[PDB]
Amino acid sequence: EVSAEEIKKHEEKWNKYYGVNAFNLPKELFSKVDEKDRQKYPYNTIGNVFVKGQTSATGVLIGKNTVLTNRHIAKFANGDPSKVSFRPSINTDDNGNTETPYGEYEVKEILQEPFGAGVDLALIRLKPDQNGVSLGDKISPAKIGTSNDLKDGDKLELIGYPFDHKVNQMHRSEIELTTLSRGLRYYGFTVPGNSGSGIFNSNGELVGIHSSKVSHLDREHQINYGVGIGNYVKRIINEKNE
Repeated sequence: EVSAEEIKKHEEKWNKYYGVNAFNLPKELFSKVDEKDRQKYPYNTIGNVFVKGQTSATGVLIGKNTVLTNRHIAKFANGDPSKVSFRPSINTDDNGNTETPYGEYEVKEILQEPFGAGVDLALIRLKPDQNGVSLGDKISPAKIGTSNDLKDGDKLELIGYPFDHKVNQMHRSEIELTTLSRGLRYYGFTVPGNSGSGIFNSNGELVGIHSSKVSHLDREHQINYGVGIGNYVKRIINEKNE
């Protein structure tokens, strides 16, 4: 069991992200990635994983034709790659104008649970464009780091598409790691659409992928949970990346 002191601490810290309207969140904690930044690394590695009539989430380009996202997102496709589309750096303004600078990419294959059914990560293999140009030729894939040296209290950047907040508008959320004993857990503002968001360190390395919110400390508290790029995940990525 946890002390009331620890709970209050958690509540107060969690309150900084959800105690106020997402729109009234301090820029330091949550902000829209501007047009110019969206064209720079690591932001340009982030894309919208779109499962028609099912869900709209996030994915990270980690290979020439490979997108890393959550298994729970990939499951919505039911193994049908034709139901999934990847829209890198997509942006829909508040007036409905949608831009896809690198086009929309078709999915050739879905590796639903290559890291195990208990690891919330999936690999999406994309088709190149109509001219045989891979997305990874147009944009440099994310540099894959490691979650091995991450420490409680570390601050990182989570980049993705908070669909539930704003449709197709890339946002960055500063997250703060907490109890790492049980996987990647952190404070930060996220919404379901953030599933699959990339977690980057200052060196621009991808160290984790956001998954969802899970109970924390007790049954009535929450924390964000992500899948860190640990030893096994890194091994499988090196094995199946393309």
